[PDB]
Amino acid sequence: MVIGRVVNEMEVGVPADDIWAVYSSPELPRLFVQLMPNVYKKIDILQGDGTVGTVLHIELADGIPEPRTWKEKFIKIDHQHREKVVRQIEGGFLDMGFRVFDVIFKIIEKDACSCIIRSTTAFELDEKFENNANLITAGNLWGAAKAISNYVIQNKS
Amino acid sequence: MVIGRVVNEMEVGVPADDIWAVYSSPELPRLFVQLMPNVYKKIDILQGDGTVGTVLHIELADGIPEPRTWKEKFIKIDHQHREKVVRQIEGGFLDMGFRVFDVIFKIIEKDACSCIIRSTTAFELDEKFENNANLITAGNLWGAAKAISNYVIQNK
Repeated sequence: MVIGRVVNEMEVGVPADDIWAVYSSPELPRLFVQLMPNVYKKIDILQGDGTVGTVLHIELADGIPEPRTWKEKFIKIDHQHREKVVRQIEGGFLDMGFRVFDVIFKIIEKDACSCIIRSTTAFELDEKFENNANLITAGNLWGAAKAISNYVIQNKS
Repeated sequence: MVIGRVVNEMEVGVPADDIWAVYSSPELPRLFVQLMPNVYKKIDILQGDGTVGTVLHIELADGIPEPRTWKEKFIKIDHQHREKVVRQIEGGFLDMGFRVFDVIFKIIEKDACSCIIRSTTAFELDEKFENNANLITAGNLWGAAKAISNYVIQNK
């Protein structure tokens, strides 16, 4: 099997708690559609109150390369460590040879007034489909870090 | 800056020493061209004997996306930890907003007869070129892992 991860890190000049408050917020499914229309077309909440166990249905914008639709589940929201794990559970990359497809957001304290958004995409991929690993790029989830940090910064202004 | 890395891991049923012996070998530049001509068209040794400080000039095969040419340098060959670090020093991704562009091969012993090839591509990228992060994909260097593992396995 192909075991793989991509990671990017964004430094943000606000405290970690202020960024984690939004990444962990159950309102995030709405903010993705609201703030990133070129990425997220429609997100439905299928089950749950926004805490662990919540299931979403994702539809990406027209013309974005496949996969554009899937169901995902919030499987970890660790407030201690400011780490959120979201796992695809139906469709999406699971129909393209991936046996596991996780996205992990970790908000790292840099100092009292700045933090790092670490966005990890981690997967296990059938070797018969190894070329699909090239669909996963080091820029994955950077746009979301940019949109969420911008939302927090400008609202403080 | 964009701080970023991609990593893939291949399990291989031979001892770590046998895989590290080839990844760390100064013959590796020749094996890349010999075994993967669809990727590496030409690799010249510009300076050095294969140890730390050795500089190579890479030309990728036609049809591979830009950037196709660069110079790189072996900046670490850690035999104790089985880790090799190769840094681009001219051209390559340095012409596309990347300020640091490293490739790291680490051979991880699992048990006496099996290991993991961990191939990491790690970079720092200017945010004016932040979209160029999408040029770096999770499959990077997987083909080299296939070629070297096969070379070691079949030769045993």
